[PDB]
Amino acid sequence: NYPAEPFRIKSVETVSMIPRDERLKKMQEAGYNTFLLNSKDIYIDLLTDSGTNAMSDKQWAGMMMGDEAYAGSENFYHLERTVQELFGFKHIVPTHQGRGAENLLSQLAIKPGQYVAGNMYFTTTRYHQEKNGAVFVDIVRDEAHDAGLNIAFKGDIDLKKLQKLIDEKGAENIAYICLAVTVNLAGGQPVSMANMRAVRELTAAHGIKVFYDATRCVENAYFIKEQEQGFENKSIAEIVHEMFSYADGCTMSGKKDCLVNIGGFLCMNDDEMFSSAKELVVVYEGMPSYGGLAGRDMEAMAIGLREAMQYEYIEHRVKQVRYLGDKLKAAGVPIVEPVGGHAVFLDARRFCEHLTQDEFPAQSLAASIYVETGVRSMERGIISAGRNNVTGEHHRPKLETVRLTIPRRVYTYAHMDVVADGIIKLYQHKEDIRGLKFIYEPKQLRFFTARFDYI
Amino acid sequence: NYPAEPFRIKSVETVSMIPRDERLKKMQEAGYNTFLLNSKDIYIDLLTDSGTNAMSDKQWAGMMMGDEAYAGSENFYHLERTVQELFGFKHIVPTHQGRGAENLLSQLAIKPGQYVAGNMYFTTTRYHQEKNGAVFVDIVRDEAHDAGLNIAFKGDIDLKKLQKLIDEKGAENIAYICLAVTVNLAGGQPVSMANMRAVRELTAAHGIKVFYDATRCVENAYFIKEQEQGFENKSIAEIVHEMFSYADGCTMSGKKDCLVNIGGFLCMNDDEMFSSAKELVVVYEGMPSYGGLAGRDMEAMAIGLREAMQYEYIEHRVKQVRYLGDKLKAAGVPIVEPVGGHAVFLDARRFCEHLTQDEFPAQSLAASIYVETGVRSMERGIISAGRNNVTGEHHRPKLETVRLTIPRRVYTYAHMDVVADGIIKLYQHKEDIRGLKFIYEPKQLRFFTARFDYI
Amino acid sequence: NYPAEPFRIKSVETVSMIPRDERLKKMQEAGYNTFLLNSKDIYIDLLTDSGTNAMSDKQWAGMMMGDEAYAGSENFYHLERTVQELFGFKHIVPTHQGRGAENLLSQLAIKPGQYVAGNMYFTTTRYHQEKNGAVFVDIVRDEAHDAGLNIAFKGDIDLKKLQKLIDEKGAENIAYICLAVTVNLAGGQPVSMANMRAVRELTAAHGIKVFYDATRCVENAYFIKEQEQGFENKSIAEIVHEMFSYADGCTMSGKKDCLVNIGGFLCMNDDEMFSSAKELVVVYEGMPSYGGLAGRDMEAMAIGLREAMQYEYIEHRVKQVRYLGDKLKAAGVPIVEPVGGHAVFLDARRFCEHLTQDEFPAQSLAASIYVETGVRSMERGIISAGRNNVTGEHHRPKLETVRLTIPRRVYTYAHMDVVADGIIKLYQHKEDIRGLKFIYEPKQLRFFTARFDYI
Amino acid sequence: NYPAEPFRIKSVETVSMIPRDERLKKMQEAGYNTFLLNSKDIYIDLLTDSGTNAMSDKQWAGMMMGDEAYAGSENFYHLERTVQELFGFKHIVPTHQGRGAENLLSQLAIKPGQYVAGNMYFTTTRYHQEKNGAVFVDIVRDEAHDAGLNIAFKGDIDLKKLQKLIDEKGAENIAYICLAVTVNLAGGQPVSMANMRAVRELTAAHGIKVFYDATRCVENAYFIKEQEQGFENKSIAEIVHEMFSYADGCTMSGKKDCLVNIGGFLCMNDDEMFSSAKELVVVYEGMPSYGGLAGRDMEAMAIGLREAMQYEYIEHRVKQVRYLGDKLKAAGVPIVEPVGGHAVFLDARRFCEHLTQDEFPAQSLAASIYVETGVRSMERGIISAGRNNVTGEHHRPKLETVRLTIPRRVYTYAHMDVVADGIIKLYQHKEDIRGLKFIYEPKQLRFFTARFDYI
Ligand SMILES: C=C(/N=C/c1c(COP(=O)(O)O)cnc(C)c1O)C(=O)O
Ligand SMILES: C=C(/N=C/c1c(COP(=O)(O)O)cnc(C)c1O)C(=O)O
Ligand SMILES: *N[C@@H](Cc1ccc(O)c(F)c1)C(=O)O
Ligand SMILES: *N[C@@H](Cc1ccc(O)c(F)c1)C(=O)O
Ligand SMILES: [K+]
Ligand SMILES: [K+]
Ligand SMILES: [K+]
Ligand SMILES: [K+]
Repeated sequence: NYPAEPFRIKSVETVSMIPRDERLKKMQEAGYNTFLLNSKDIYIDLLTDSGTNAMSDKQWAGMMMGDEAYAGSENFYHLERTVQELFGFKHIVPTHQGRGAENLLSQLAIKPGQYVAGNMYFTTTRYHQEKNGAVFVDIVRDEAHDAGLNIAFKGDIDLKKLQKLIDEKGAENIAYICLAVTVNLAGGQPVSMANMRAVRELTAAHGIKVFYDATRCVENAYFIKEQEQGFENKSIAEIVHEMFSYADGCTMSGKKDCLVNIGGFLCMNDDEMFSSAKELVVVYEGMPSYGGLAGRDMEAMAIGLREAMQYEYIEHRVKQVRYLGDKLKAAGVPIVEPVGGHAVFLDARRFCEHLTQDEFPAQSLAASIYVETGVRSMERGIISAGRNNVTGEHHRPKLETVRLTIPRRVYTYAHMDVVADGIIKLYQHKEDIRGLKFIYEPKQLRFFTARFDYI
Repeated sequence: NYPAEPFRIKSVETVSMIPRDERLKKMQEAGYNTFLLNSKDIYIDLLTDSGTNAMSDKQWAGMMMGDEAYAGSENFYHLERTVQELFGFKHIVPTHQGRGAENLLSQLAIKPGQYVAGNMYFTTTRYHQEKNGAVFVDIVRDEAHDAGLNIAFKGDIDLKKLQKLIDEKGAENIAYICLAVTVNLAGGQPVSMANMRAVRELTAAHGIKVFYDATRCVENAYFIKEQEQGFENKSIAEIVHEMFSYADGCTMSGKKDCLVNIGGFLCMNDDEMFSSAKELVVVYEGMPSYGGLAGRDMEAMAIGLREAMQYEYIEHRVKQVRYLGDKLKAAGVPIVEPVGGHAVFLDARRFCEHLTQDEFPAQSLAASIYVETGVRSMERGIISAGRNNVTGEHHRPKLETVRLTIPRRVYTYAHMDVVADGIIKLYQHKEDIRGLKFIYEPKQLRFFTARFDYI
Repeated sequence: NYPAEPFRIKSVETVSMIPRDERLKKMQEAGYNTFLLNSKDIYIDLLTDSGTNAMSDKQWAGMMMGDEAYAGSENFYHLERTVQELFGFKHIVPTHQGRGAENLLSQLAIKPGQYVAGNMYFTTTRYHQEKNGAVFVDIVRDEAHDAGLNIAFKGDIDLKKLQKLIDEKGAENIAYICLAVTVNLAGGQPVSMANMRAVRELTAAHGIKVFYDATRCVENAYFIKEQEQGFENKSIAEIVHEMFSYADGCTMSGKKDCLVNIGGFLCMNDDEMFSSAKELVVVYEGMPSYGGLAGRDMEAMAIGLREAMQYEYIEHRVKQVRYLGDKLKAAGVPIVEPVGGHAVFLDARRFCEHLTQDEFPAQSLAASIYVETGVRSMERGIISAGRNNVTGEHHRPKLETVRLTIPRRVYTYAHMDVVADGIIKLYQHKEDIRGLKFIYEPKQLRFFTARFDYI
Repeated sequence: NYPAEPFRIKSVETVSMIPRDERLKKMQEAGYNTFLLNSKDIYIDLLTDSGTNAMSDKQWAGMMMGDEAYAGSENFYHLERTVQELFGFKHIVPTHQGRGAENLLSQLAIKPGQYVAGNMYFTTTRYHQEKNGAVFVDIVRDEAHDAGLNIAFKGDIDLKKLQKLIDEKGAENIAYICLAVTVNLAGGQPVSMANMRAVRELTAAHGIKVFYDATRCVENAYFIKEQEQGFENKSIAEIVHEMFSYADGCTMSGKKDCLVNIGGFLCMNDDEMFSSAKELVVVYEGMPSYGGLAGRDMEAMAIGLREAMQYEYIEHRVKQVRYLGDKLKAAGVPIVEPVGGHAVFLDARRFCEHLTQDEFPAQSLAASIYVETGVRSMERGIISAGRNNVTGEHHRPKLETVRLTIPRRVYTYAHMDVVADGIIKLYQHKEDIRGLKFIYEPKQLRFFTARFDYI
């Protein structure tokens, strides 16, 4: 079953329906790198679900009532009481987006030499942990690394790996547990309430802190309601509130599940850490009452978080992504499984099994997708993995994928059909997809500006 | 066969459905007239495509640039030059919506006792004609009155009927010909360019004026591009401009094909009529430099009329309607054919064959659609047709229909599926729809606020 | 005393500060007729206070929550309950602006041959009365016609003239009393609560209806609070509510005191007349639940009317106009007295006593004002009075004035200084102002498009 | 002498004042730190000109055209080309505000143990310099530290002090020169073009880099046009472009002179520094294609920077501030002279001569201003100056001031009169202002959330 949009269109965004031949010229001018494409040349932009969401009429009304005061903004107080109500944390500090909050948390909670353990990782989160002296330990369940394994709650932490780490390193040497919901690197996989309670109860017995990377906690809450026995009678808001009752705080990118284009925040329960966070936020972000956000954006984020609690909205969000995955899977197109909350990942290694990884099959598949459909997707393979600057060799990730990342409330099922039909047509002649070679490679951030040509 | 939306969603508004028990209460509280239901008590609102459209990001930018000056507003100049360029008329008078322009035209162009002849009547148009002393004559071809007859360009004027009117009454006794594009009450049926050219040639030879009801002229232009031989390679803009070259002026409800929520205008080429129009607009609408519109709405309407010229937009607009008709027809649901530009018309005579037209099956069907679905639709039969102003009896149209009217850029195909699925289920117990009778009848345009009760 | 703005600036409107020499060229291209000037060439536009107001951040938020449904809009219900609460009338019908409501009232309440009596008149109001068969009778107090007489509540009806009319014409032959607040033609003069009660008590004894032209009722309420003994302890909202308790209904131009750019409405208490008004509004305006307004504008007008009840806002509004009048009066510049609620009127006859009225001193003074300052003002003299089309002679009004009309919340005291300093400088060399002659005169609405040159 | 606002008010927000009894409660609840008061409890908020500006209608139109794409946004391209054109730098990295750019610059350009020399310190700038291992050296001329000394271009660097630093430390030990325009903590004092040219010539000869704090560069350009010989006929844009020709890059808080509520950027000419900047911005701000800003805010800031170039706008901006200073000085109120571009600084040492700087007279004066007036102002003395990071003692600046900071395009001269009149009355019982002492002191940037109590 795939539900209809639980909203109607209030206003539309103009696009340039350029045809295939012109799309080819734009792709060549971008050096076959979708990251170099101009937004104005893209019909359906699936590069990321971060900050690309459509706001409601209620959020736009709030955008007209920005109290832009430097301190004491009414919009901040609205955001504060909303996050306190919905997440249950005692103290909240806004940040301009998620990695601003991660910067704060990692400076507050890590002493050099300590360990941070998590259910896999995200690039910015792990960078700020390591930059502040932590050693990262992956404690995710082993199944999360099987990209073809179709099982529920793949994001769960292995309690046995967590126990092993405590025994071998010592509780006092573990800064915190970093539990992400959902788990982006596994394809957007959810974590169960049962895992969140087990982790809280093991860490509490040792005095270890747990902080959530809550960026897609609402998709996570939908999976819990859909699939975890005993949550059929719970509202999304009830599930979210219980999720965060097992954490000491969180970092949040409002740009994802708060249904906004900018914004985030840091939560915690400890008064002392909150006092230190306020001393630090002014260094990087702004006042504790705006944190690098305009008043109107705190207001949009406060309204959006509350909108995200509506069951019909989050059900349709997740099931629209699932519609895309299901349609591709039905035509035999290889994808990471299960489909996550926010994106479908094509297995470009299997899609283009006639190409070696050094020929960048995901980069090339993403270029072909745009040419055939006007859809932009993200390369998440060897190119994004970067080059080892010491040895000069590629970082070679096991996962060679193209990410079809779905912004919230922006596209329809007909847009999902544009995407799927185009990919399926490409799959039926997949042997024709050509490999790519560098013609320009920057020394760093190569996924952002590298240019290619066909082999 | 059905294109995806040629735009993205920029902002949304939530939708909801109240339980059938409450919809039943609401329907009897509205006296079984859909016009009297409240907006909030409705899930998908297909009452009308008038003023319910979603504007674009460019239009909303123009909404922030309202120049609210009483005379000489930049927004007025923008609207004036846009209409001059796209329609080709010499003069434009803005009005707050279409019936304000009809009011002006009927007072300017009708001597009491003269005939106005058009391709089927429309409620407000015919009232302003008759209020100013004209007798309406319907010169559409007979086929346009048969719901099930699937023929192209049903809106065309019968040239033999027009020739006969000129012969029997004399050209000097005919105020003007009123040529509507599309023809709303025939089902949204288009008029061919060949017919517009033949009407121009025959009227000009007798010195008779031709004024267009331009309200859905862009939907009309799409049908010409799609189906009229020789127009397949002409742009929508080119077709629209040529359409109006066969007219002496027009009335326009911007609320339809100008993609706005309010606004309209009157166009003419004649200098003396324009001078008289400026005197009269001050009485009813406002100064000729704003015509009862805020500056920001003249801006939105100028921007919207130009957006409407985008082929991909209007193709999708029309085919979204066609998708709804195609799904209903594939399931055996009787509809007006061919499907028009703006709405699907259920054939209430066949849906409610157990009822006579004096039991108002169209009014009754629209109530029952709401009760069982929460979708709002409009009566378009005997109740709308009003009473003969000589005998006091019902006007009895062959078309007794219930209109599912699609606002532009608001709903998705998934919303069309919801509508279709709910009508298809209701179709399987159509015998349960009761007949209605008046308990309150307005003395003119009675459909708007009439109240009924079951027989 | 002149209070500071009781608001701050949320957003600004861009203007083109063109210098004096360029202003002269724009004035010549406009044929020395300020009505022909382009808004983009005007620094301070004092043509009218109608629909030129600045909205608040709260109103703009409401502009993002337009429920654009054709019937049953939430915005209409908000407007309805606001007007019912603040004005106290039982029934309300929105109209696109004031003269739309006047059209409705005059068709509902006048039988041909009847009289309508008022405290002077306004052009559109009196047109709709006379168009529907009424004979207008001025029953204002005689002092209102002395433009130099500085006395309070100049707008009051002479109860003796009203009694004389009842005695001579008969109560059954009087359609209604039309009481305007404020009285525009007298320079924006207020009416006292005591006069409103006396008029209600005389008309009620004879069964005569009283309808208010309430367009500037909030300025009127401020004068009552400032100057009528016994109202020092009453809020503006209390005074407004009591004002309308002495009427059977009203016509309202929201474009004035409801702090919006478009909108109005018709109020009444009588159920039967309300039923007839609903049957009529659909002819000219729209549904009883939108009346020719977008949903967002009903919402803006509902919010704006409520904002207009704040004492500090309306005190500053009136005292800012008074600042302009006081400054001019202090330099000896001749003005109509007392200064009204919305505008200062220069006495161009005395200002340019070296010019005859046939040389259009007000038209010329308004052109000089724009050239010297970038301020646009309205000619309210012989030009606007029009020409007698039967005899070809000018209508020669006793009042030859230039109206400095002040939009609400748009300008500062520094802008008022620009206006005053420029006029005072012109007054010090007033003998240099040249007379004007027609070089183009349209047959009607000549103030709107006539062009002049210097004698 | 004082020009009127070169714009109209497009929309407003209400202001209010709570009784003195409640302001007294609020002030002690904020621990006598103005930074801790709530926005709603304030009547005229002069805490800061940062991010509190009123945007224009054109900026709000751009706000509706946010292109929220993660890369390749039209808004990014618009900002990039606008800054390239107006400032002349080769490369731009957006940041969410100015201290995000300062964070990047200090990490990119400072080797630990090197010197950074600037024309007086600023709080966030100096913290990021010292956090990355630099020693700050103040090379502004001595006069800039004397509050009452009325001399032009107080912001100028002392070339002798710069020459001495190069001689004693060596050019290789100097990370860069930090030249701020205007100089905030000297009172908003400007820098001459002659000084910018002389600093460029002396630094280039030693291979030393020069980076500008561009935050109030347009106010600075106005002072150059007004007072520096030879610049009287150059446009603001021309002066700004020439100013930055003497720099290797800049940090910019758009929140000041770009007329926006959020936003900033980092500019540089060097390719290798730009490459390193793109790596670092991803860690702290976001991808180089949005830098932690929504697309709509990059658009607002591009539009705002260009509006800031309008002479009449910036002349009025600066002279509005000067009007406030002129009125205070005419009444004997001790202020910093000359009045700067963005704020009037009351001389707290002379206002509170009965207090020593260890009793924090500036902090105390700002509290008492709020209590007696409801106007909010900011401490700009010993509390802001922080502590010496070697001895642990207060930095002791000669300038102990209370800042009345004027947001751009928000307030009127009448609001300035209210401020001035309230300060003038407080001046006549200045002996009542008590001294303060810390009860809570943050370990860095302590002024933001410090809490005090009376001694
Ligand atoms: C309101 C509708 N029609 C309006 C209309 C009008 C009147 O326009 P306004 O609603 O803008 O007055 C004129 N001509 C045609 C063909 C129309 O369809 C409707 O069909 O729901
Ligand atoms: C917030 C203020 N200043 C910010 C500022 C900054 C820091 O900018 P952000 O506040 O945008 O981080 C940098 N440089 C100068 C000269 C500044 O004045 C203020 O003066 O209130
Ligand atoms: N978390 C978001 C945004 C993001 C973060 C870091 C990068 O390096 C990106 F390319 C994008 C996401 O999943 O896209
Ligand atoms: N009532 C308003 C608007 C108005 C009405 C009729 C005219 O003829 C005008 F010129 C203006 C006002 O006082 O301007
Ligand atoms: K974004
Ligand atoms: K509407
Ligand atoms: K207007
Ligand atoms: K702000």
